[PDB]
Amino acid sequence: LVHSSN
Amino acid sequence: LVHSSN
Amino acid sequence: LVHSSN
Amino acid sequence: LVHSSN
Amino acid sequence: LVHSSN
Amino acid sequence: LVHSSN
Amino acid sequence: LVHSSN
Amino acid sequence: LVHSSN
Amino acid sequence: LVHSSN
Amino acid sequence: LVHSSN
Repeated sequence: LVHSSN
Repeated sequence: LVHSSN
Repeated sequence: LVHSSN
Repeated sequence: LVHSSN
Repeated sequence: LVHSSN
Repeated sequence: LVHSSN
Repeated sequence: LVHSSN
Repeated sequence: LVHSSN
Repeated sequence: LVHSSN
Repeated sequence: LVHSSN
């Protein structure tokens, strides 16, 4: 899992 | 689970 | 944003 | 499941 | 931001 | 699964 | 579990 | 951005 | 940013 | 697990 708003 | 309003 | 694999 | 209003 | 694998 | 609004 | 409003 | 192989 | 292999 | 808002 990876999350980033960039 | 991930939540973000960004 | 919401993510869930459930 | 994914939700986003973007 | 909230993350949980539960 | 991949999601991005970019 | 992680929570942050940043 | 979200990625998961689940 | 969040990463987890769980 | 890694989290960073940077």
